[PDB]
Amino acid sequence: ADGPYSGILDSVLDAIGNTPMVRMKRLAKVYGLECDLLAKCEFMSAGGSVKDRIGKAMVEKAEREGRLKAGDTLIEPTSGNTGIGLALAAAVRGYRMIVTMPAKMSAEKSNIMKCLGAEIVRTPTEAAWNDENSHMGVAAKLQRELENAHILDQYNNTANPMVHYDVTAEEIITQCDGDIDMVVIGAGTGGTITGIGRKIKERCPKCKVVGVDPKGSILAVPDSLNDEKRLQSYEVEGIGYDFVPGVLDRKVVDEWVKVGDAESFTTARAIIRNEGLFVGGSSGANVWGALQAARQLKKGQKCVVLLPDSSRNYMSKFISDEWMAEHGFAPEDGAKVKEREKQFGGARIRDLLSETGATSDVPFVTARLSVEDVIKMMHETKVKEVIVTEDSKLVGVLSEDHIAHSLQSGRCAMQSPVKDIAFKKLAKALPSAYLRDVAKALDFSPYVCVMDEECPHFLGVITRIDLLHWLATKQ
Amino acid sequence: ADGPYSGILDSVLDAIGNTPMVRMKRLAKVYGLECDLLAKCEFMSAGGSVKDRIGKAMVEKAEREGRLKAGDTLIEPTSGNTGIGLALAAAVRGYRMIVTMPAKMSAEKSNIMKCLGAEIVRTPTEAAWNDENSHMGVAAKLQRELENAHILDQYNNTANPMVHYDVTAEEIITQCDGDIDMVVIGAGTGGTITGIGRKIKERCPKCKVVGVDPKGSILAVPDSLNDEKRLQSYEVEGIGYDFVPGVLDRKVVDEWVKVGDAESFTTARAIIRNEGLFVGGSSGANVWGALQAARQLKKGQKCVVLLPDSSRNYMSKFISDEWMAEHGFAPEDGAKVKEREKQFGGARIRDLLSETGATSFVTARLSVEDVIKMMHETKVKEVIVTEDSLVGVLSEDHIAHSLQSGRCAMQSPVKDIAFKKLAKALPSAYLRDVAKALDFSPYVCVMCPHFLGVITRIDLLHWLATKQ
Ligand SMILES: C=C(NCc1c(COP(=O)(O)O)cnc(C)c1O)C(=O)O
Ligand SMILES: C=C(NCc1c(COP(=O)(O)O)cnc(C)c1O)C(=O)O
Repeated sequence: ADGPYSGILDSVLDAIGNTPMVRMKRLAKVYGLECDLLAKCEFMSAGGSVKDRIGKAMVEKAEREGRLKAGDTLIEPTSGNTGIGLALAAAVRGYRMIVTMPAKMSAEKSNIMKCLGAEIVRTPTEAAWNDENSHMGVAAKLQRELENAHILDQYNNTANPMVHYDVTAEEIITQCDGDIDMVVIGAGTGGTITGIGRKIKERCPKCKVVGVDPKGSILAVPDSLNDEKRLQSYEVEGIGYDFVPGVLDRKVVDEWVKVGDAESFTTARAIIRNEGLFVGGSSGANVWGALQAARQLKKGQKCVVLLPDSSRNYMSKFISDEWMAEHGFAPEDGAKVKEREKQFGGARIRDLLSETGATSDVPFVTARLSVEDVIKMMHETKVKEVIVTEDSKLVGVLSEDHIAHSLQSGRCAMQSPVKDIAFKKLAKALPSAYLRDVAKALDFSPYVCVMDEECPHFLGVITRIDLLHWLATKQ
Repeated sequence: ADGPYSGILDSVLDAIGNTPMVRMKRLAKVYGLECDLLAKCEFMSAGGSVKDRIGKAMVEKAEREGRLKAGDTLIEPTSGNTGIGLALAAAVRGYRMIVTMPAKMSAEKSNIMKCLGAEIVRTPTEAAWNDENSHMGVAAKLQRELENAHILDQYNNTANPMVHYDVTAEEIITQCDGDIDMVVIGAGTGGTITGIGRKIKERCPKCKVVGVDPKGSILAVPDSLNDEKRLQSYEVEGIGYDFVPGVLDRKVVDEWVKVGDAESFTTARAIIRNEGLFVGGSSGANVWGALQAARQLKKGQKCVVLLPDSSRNYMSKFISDEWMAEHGFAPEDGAKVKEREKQFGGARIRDLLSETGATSFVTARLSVEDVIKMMHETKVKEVIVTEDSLVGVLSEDHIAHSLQSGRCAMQSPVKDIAFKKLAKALPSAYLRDVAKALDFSPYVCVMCPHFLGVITRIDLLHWLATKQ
């Protein structure tokens, strides 16, 4: 039915949480996991992360104890999501926000927290927590140097674990109807894992609690697990630290799984591809840890894994295949890059032009020709498409269909220059280019022209239908 | 309580819809609107857009009539989301996806549907619908040339308006408790506006229905409203077309408001800043139309506006202030760019260096022993290591802490412990640009390599304290 949202909400803070739980049947079938892999889609909150909860939570406590008045300044060290939640809470309830986050974190978090009118100071990535230039040390410095400023310190604020203990874990319990055998949580500040594990062990002691920390962090026990990449920087954001946070109660968790960047990102992309959850990299790390931990489980029992934040915070970072290739990470078993490598192989556009047969030079027009002259030339030459010149780059292509339809639509005058009706989005290529790169370029441009700018002697235009015909010529 | 999600969900398709309605009290107070401006946060769906609904809906219909079997190919022209929704439905229920979208649409939509294993064909932006190179014409061509391919044709499929008439409008009715005075909807395919307006007028005929169309489309009535920028391309994606779709029943809507790109984007940024809803540009267009239409309303009555999709699809496009300045769009009334322009003004780093009095190098391969000796003998705290063909900065605090942390041996080269993220500046640069650059780099170094020092945000705050 409609219980939580059947009414009107006073602000966006009332729309955080209440995230649904989805069964990842397809992903489990892909990785061959017999038990039921449940996913807590915390990334569908208002701010798109679990930390939104704690943000609101801390503010509520700060307002319930009278320690916060309107117009004050709020300071918080964060990896980006807790800053987002506190920025939402401040923009709603009238507080000033200043965030301290390392330069390792994505630019989307910085831009969206700027959209909430929050000042953002970046800290060096390689800095240790003891340094005065760390996000926490710099936040303390800012609190010392600013009037009416406050740090809620999610690393030490009891609201962070207490609310995951109060509402989030209760949500997981009500959705799983009490039957939970394993729960896998990423280890960042440690509040989410501490709270949820404590509540579930209280209401279901048979449930195992597994924590995920990236190779480079020191949050796993024993220290034999951290020796892989001791204190080595990683690309995944949100989990792992060079110190044990005050809220992290490592005694509530049973197992620890170390996950690297490559596995985390490949599993996040597999999540997006097979399940359809627009989720972030830390969730890929958590899901890889869950897949490695619950392999010994059998059918019927449920292993619950949390997906902290959405792909929105890493839109340019790891959804783009170019950046995932720059870091040498396997995209996925079934992906478009691998599909195009398998289908096309070492085929170049020269092979396609030879198999079809160009043996021709497409017509040419000076890009300022009148529509009368270009229509006369097109009717006398019998060709359909034409390419307009440059004057100094290339302008584009034009077909008789657009000519007629724009002339009759009142958008192309007969005395108008041909540049006004040409297609302006194009991609330059060369006969030596492979089919995979031109296929990737077709993802962003409708046409692809060859050998632009010896001499500018283009051979033809290339679209996706040509690639489909080339695939049809094979078996 | 917990009614719709208190249980387990079989797939992501069960997470579409059920979006909450929020009262934009702060935005109304900013723009001086007396009535209650309610916002339907359809961007909070699983796929982050309203079109997800119709996507699922069409697939359900295609499966309810047996017209769809496993392994088939699905083709659909879309501005971006209806492709995302159908890609989700196909990846879940085992269908192949091929999308046709104009090059005008953002790259985030294409990348997100590529992550869903969907083929993406781009079409020219200026092409008309009758052209064979339009997304709809090219989709028809693909249907002709591909085996087992299907187009559900959201422009003509009755599922698109029928489901907004069945569940979405019923949702808004149940949350608003029937009392709705005005409904403001963007005009894209026109299915959502038709469905929602028809259902609400059936269950509340006194409610006025106003449609929002961008300056450039011809969907408004009368045609005197489209004459501003006739058939000229605009930057907002999702709303407006050069033809009336088959599902669009223009007779159900009363008013029409034309909105430009600048107003739409500035209002979307104002939505994000004042309310905290990560929404797209079409939502800004709809909200500007609502602010222009419901101005005559009074306290107590409610004007509901749809927020189609989230900022996720335009992260690089219009959330970035650089692109908003490249297109000459006013950022916002209260924004970080305007705040720094007001606080800093035309101040450059020369003025800060003169007011503070900073009168004022390592080859990046000296051993830690020698650098500690130099640091103790020179009494300075920070040092900057040079280049060989710039490497970064290093302080004694990080030196000591990395020595004790087991990461920096005394015989190790200093490059291993230096800070690698840096930003280059020059004394002529203003304070606003270095403040914007500090959003991405912790330090900022000036300018032969004869730099005088490093400047961070605390220095800018001290400079602001030295003024006023
Ligand atoms: C420490 C912070 N992030 C926690 C986090 C985590 C870890 O969640 P914890 O509540 O810290 O246990 C996992 N994934 C992402 C994307 C995260 O951002 C923060 O936002 O300040
Ligand atoms: C053409 C399309 N426009 C829908 C749309 C709309 C208009 O919603 P309609 O259901 O098309 O009436 C508003 N905002 C955005 C971001 C949209 O994508 C589409 O979704 O395929």
